[PDB]
Amino acid sequence: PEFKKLGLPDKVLELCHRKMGLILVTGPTGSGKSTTIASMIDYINQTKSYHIITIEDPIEYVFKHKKSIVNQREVGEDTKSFADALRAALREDPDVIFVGEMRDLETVETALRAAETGHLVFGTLHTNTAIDTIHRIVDIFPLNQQEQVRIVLSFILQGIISQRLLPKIGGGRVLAYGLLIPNTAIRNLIRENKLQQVYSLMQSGQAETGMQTMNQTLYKLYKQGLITLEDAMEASPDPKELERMIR
Repeated sequence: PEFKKLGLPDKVLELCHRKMGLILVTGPTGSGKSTTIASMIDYINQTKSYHIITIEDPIEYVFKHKKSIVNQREVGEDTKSFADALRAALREDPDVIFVGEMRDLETVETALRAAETGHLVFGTLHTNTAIDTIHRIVDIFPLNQQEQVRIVLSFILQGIISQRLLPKIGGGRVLAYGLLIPNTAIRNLIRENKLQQVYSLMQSGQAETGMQTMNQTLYKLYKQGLITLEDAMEASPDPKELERMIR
């Protein structure tokens, strides 16, 4: 799918012009996150002549050979463990790597190093919120290593998209998303571990301006008659905040 059909705003695609660092796209089962990822990489494919390496449990979409060079590796027939395959792409030196899933410490740690030594890294997680995303990434590490991981993220995190697909009208289903594309202020707060204040700053990014909470995105979809009230409440990672909004 064309990134313009995604229902996501333009600044998410600017992320693909970043030269290194980590981009995360998350959400529950059948959240459409692979479809977002694939639309964003296929943009790259069409626009830049890069070397692109993919690592997917089953590959979920096959990429056309356009401007870029894309190697898509299924953990299993091609290789075996995400970790294994990741460190193998790493030495290969590509411009972009997509790591289908970081279930593991080893995968996650390799992803972080790739992102810091000159590569653009896409990954997916099943977390529901930009905030939970950060906690899953850090918390999987041993206590004594989390300050470390937290501040690496503060410098190398490029963006995280939390998605949900809702029913209704307009085009079919609609994409509901949360979005956190750190700026100097949230970088700092991640550093100090002020994740509560990071959220308050997402509430300020009006109709985007780099940041946008899920609850807001549900609110505007609802306010445009794009989903129903019940659907919105059902999908909110904090119904109390949306209900306060509605009033």
